[PDB]
Amino acid sequence: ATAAEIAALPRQKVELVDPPFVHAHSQVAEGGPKVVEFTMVIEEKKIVIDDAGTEVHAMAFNGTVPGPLMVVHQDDYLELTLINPETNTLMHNIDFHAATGALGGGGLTEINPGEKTILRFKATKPGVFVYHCAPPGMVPWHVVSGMNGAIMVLPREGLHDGKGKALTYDKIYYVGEQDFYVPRDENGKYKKYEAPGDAYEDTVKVMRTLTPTHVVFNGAVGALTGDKAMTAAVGEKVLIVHSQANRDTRPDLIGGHGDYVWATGKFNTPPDVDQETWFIPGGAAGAAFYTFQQPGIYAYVNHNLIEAFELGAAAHFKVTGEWNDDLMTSVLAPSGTIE
Amino acid sequence: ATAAEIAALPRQKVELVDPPFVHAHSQVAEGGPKVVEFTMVIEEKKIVIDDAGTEVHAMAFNGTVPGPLMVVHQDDYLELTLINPETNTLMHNIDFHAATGALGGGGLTEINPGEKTILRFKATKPGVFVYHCAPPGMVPWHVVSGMNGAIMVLPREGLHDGKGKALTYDKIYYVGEQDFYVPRDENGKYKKYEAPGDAYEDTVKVMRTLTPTHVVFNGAVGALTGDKAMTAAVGEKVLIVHSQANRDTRPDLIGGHGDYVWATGKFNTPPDVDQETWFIPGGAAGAAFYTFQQPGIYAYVNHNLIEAFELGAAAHFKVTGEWNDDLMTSVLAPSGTIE
Amino acid sequence: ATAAEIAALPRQKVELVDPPFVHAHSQVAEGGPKVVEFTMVIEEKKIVIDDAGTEVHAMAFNGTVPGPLMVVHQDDYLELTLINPETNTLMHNIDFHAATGALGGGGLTEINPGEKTILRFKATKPGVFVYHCAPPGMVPWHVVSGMNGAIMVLPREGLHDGKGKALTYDKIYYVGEQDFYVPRDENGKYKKYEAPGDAYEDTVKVMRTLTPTHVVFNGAVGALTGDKAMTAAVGEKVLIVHSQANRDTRPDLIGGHGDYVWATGKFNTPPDVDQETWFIPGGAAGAAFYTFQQPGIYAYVNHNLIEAFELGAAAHFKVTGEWNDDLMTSVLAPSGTIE
Ligand SMILES: [Cu+2]
Ligand SMILES: [Cu+2]
Ligand SMILES: [Cu+2]
Ligand SMILES: [Cu+2]
Ligand SMILES: [Cu+2]
Ligand SMILES: [Cu+2]
Repeated sequence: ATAAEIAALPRQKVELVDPPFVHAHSQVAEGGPKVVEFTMVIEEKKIVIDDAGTEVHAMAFNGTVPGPLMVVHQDDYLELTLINPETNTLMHNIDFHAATGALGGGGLTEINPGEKTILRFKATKPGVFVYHCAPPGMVPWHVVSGMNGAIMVLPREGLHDGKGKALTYDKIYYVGEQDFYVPRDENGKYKKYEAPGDAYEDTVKVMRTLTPTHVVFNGAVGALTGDKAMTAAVGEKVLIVHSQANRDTRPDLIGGHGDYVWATGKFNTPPDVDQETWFIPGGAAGAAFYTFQQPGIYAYVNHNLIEAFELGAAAHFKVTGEWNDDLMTSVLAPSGTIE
Repeated sequence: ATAAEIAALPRQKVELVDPPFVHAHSQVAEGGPKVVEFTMVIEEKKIVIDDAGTEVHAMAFNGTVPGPLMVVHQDDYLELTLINPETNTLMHNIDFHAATGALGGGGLTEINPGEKTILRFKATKPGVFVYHCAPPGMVPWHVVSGMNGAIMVLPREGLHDGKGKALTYDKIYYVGEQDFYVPRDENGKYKKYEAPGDAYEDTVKVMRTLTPTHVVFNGAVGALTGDKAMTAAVGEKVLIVHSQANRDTRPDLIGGHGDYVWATGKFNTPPDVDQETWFIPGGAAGAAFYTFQQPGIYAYVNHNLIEAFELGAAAHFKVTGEWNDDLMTSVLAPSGTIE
Repeated sequence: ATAAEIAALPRQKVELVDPPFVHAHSQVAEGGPKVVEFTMVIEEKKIVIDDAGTEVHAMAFNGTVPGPLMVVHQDDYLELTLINPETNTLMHNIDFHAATGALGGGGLTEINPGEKTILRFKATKPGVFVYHCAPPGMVPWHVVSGMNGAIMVLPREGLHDGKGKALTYDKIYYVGEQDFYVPRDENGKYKKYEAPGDAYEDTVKVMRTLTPTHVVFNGAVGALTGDKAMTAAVGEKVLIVHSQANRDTRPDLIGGHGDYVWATGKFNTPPDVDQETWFIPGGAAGAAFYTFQQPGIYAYVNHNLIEAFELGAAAHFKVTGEWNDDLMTSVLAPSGTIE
């Protein structure tokens, strides 16, 4: 398309919402291609990632970890206004794996504190894609400090299964998984720092052991458990978007399954079906579609159970509805053996 | 199905056998849905996992690591009687990834020493699935202490390749891969403990380094080598079921291939073909089908060669038959260069 | 085929070239099956793997790490002459994952210094396959010392996408990824040794931590960056072969995508499409096909960004051509926020 053609396309401004929720959108595209505008501010701030008061200097898109999920349709243009406040201390940029050229946009979006930039790219490929900050020479540090998220480029005709059958979800949640590498003092206690830069050296040596100290969903251990559990009802169709910008993960819905899973996250690649545990390599986003059949609590985890229950990668789903005894029943409840 | 309908279905009681063997079953289902009864006892006992006398307090279904493979057909009901002897010291339960609801059954099967429970669930999805103990608050510990296995839910019409061609195996073996995390004293020597609970704290800190001390097949280094090698003959079709309840693995049959591989372990997802090394994420089971064409010894390994040959993840297949020189021949046997 | 039939087949001798380049070949097979002869010498030599002067005693096929890529077509016979010079100190052999029988050929090719052997095998399965040295009792050590490479068995009719469409590449590059485990003294400085064998013990204990000290492409940090960047032009179709004989990797072309990816590396398994990051398990080779649409520098990395930018797994592609503003444009270049 020529510049004049792109300029005459209708524009839509979107208000981003905090994860795990997603901004309003239509699954089946309404009309022709559009220019969809998003605005994100970068916040460098301290966040507590566990119940022991462990602090980390996060670098967050819109103040959250992960950054929000942006949704567009194939062949729409995504136009991002990215702002780095004058109160921040580092240069940041953004690389959209959904984009083509200039290191995903990272080469055209380097902004220092007090600057802003506007980048536009055509969403030519459908699927879920990771986006993350990637400043030359400090790439892994910004990513493992939480500066990453994901976008979803829906096919214009909505989601479909392997054989053309339409798949419409009632709800969608975005689970961003993050590996943190927090330094510990000579006593095995987590260290705290005044400013982001002061933690760099120590963090890098923890990073080189390739063993995270924490692995969490939505920025903190237990962030999506208890009162913050994700919800659904029996009969509802849910799409769960999962991203990991740096490290492998293996999602599994305990008590349920992955009816249709685009483990690689690309909609033109047929989904795998009836999955128990799927695999998302570091540097990618994946999506699973499931229709709940039983009520109760479900645990959604990284199925390396140590990472899930010892490091923090575990979330809850609270589902309402009626129990189905055909699918599962307790014939004899736990009781003492009668001698 | 109503309760009265399930009650009128024919019942079949199955006697489980120790891995790597599998109980007798038919590939193509005989008739309509059935209620298939299995019984498993939980044994807490010390096992030696290597040739250095290294001991571990295993928590084993039917006394083996892995627990046995249970086989049913799609839409059959699996009814398990689970028993926790009064001589055990911990509460245990079971989560079937093949099941729908109540955390895979874990929420309905918590039994203390001296108790039993009976759980029934409909096997709605075909494929190989992991099952494991998962007590609230102590999930990874029971899993890495060996309390896991797998089940196979065969399609009613038997196995088929991507394009409807029937696949009938002559033999089937179940390889359970286990990651152990054994504590070491100040001298680098493995520690021993009186009771399961006494090893908990030390084991947990080894678990957090995410680096196992041992990675074995059938519960011990060399468990499936030498005289215990799995067997086959040239021309025979073999199905190899592989499970890993907590950690990723990458199976590879050295000297052979994976003609058809359901790496994700789900039969409704077409198999990948002609595989050299496949990948099974932690929290899943996979299956590979191969027709032997050459006699001799084959090594079946986790292809991270350090885990295979240094940590213990290596097994043997001894195959009888005649050598095929068309496929491979030594034109010039190793000999001194003639100067 | 009988011996007389194989003996009457035409023969072709191939001169191997150093990675990342590949020897001349035709994508679509010219005529019938052939016997393709390759010759490789084994070199035990010291190589420097980073800019800090870190040395390693490599064991290299044809003196390079990885060894060269050999190309044949399905049903051709590959006949390898393998030579172990009298000046080497260890016995070596070779296991072709592309081969059937005798541990991939390893059981028929054990040669001591001063010996040679000739092995022939029929390339029955199409795809990219790893090959590596595997001497009994010292398998992982030879592999992580660099003795591995890959071969490509092209379908006789050339590459095709999932639905029969022909895929013809203009260029092909072979990226061999290697994990090294270099011992460090009491001061955290890399140790040096006189002979291969003298480093064995120390290396093995680093290997058991399963954490490499370096992860590189083409044998050294930065080996494929700067002036040694791989090249292409906008509009050109490139096939990138990637292998990892021992450890998992997750390739990603920063700024681009994987239009068609045989992540498992087997051509009879349909490719995944529009990939951002794909996964190649240790013990396998994979291939990605991409058509460049934008000029500039691209980074090709293992997308665990710590392994890429801290450990060495990063390469460059320099692409010439004209920028396409439809795909991506800087609407507002980084500039100060106007207050
Ligand atoms: Cu940043
Ligand atoms: Cu589980
Ligand atoms: Cu238990
Ligand atoms: Cu191998
Ligand atoms: Cu060697
Ligand atoms: Cu990236």
